[PDB]
Amino acid sequence: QTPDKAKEQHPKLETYRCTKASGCKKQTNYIVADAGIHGIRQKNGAGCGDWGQKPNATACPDEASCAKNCILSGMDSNAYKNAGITTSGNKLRLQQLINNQLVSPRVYLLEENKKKYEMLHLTGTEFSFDVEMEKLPCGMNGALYLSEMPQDGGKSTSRNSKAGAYYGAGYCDAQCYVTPFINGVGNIKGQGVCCNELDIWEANSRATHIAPHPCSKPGLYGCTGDECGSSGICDKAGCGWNHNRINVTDFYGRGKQYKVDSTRKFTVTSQFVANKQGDLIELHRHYIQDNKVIESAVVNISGPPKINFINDKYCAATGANEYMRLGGTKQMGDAMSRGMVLAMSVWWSEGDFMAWLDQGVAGPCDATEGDPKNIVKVQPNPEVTFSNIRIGEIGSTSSV
Ligand SMILES: CCC(=O)OCC(O)(O)CCO[C@@H]1O[C@H](CO)[C@@H](O)[C@H](O)[C@H]1O
Ligand SMILES: *[C@@H]1O[C@H](CO)[C@@H](O)[C@H](O)[C@H]1NC(C)=O
Repeated sequence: QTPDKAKEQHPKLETYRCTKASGCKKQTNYIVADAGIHGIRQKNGAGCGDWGQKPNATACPDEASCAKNCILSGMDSNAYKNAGITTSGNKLRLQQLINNQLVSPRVYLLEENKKKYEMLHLTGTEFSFDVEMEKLPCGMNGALYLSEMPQDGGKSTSRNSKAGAYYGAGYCDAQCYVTPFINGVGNIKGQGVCCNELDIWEANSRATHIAPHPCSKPGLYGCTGDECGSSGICDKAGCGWNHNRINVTDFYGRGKQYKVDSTRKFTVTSQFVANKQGDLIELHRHYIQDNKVIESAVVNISGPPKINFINDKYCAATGANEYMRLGGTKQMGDAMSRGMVLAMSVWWSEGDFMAWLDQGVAGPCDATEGDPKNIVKVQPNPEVTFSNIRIGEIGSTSSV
């Protein structure tokens, strides 16, 4: 699409860079809503296409026409607020609903100059963040993850591509979903929009999940036919880590009965260990709450290696067959080393109700409480706050 001339006012977010030698130094970053949350429209008000499909055929018969007819609207600070997105010092608040309107934001982290996504190179390094989960019931997903999005939002791939990173274009993930726009241009051939994805955090107050999703094509790839499916170029399922699934059901939850109490603030630390050739070999996690380090628990079922972190062996032993076929942890690390965009979002699901996150072997939610119509009766205004984001050397981003 073509951005209009309204003033874009990206919420400021302070983040930190850390070294064992000198501590953590503050720096200024900016937050951007997804291109589609800005509002993409024809001049008569019709949309330029729904999620899951090619762009409207009459506004977008080809790429040049799509860019002419599909206008993206600038977002001022009120627009951000009404989109459920606000910041304060090092905090980012994401709200699911504003005045009974579903807003379910998804945002990206911008460098200080605002023209580029702050690309993160996490293989060999550590990432820490604090989070407040109290207001997310069964069926919700408050998410922190990375995707291998183009830093410029797709601008250099086409003279028709105008939005860039300034307007939040170029989103991709390992689900290879068909979106109306791709690389800031109309998705004329209806290709699935793919890229390597690192799900650091996917959660509600009842269950948490971690999942690397490697893909066999580097950067953002437009898939067709069998490329987009279950035997395709991307690992849809991911290689998952959920305490409930490895039978440690008292690790994470609401209240004093859990080692990590989801009703009060806590720190999440992720360490991406590499070997001497610079390949990622394992993903670790620990927590800090009330000033005390809390270690992740060992696998408590038979089969998988008795460890508390992710590696290829664990993934093969827990059935992550597409993950191993597509290159496994190494392939994940290769995308992490090239650089990836940080994304933060809040959402729910009308189909499966997020059952894979928090039902049956994944957690304590029944079959229907996580339906959006029941979610709002447990918590009228589901929201999540991510803050204090610190990146850098292993051992330097958090501590007691
Ligand atoms: C490699 C990273 C990867 O695949 O990450 C992506 C995900 O795992 O979070 C998959 C879900 O993403 C969520 O999908 C729904 C549509 O289903 C959106 O409305 C939310 O904004 C979005 O964050
Ligand atoms: C596609 O755009 C055309 C033209 O403006 C409009 O007539 C049509 O109704 C649109 N389709 C949808 C589903 O909005």
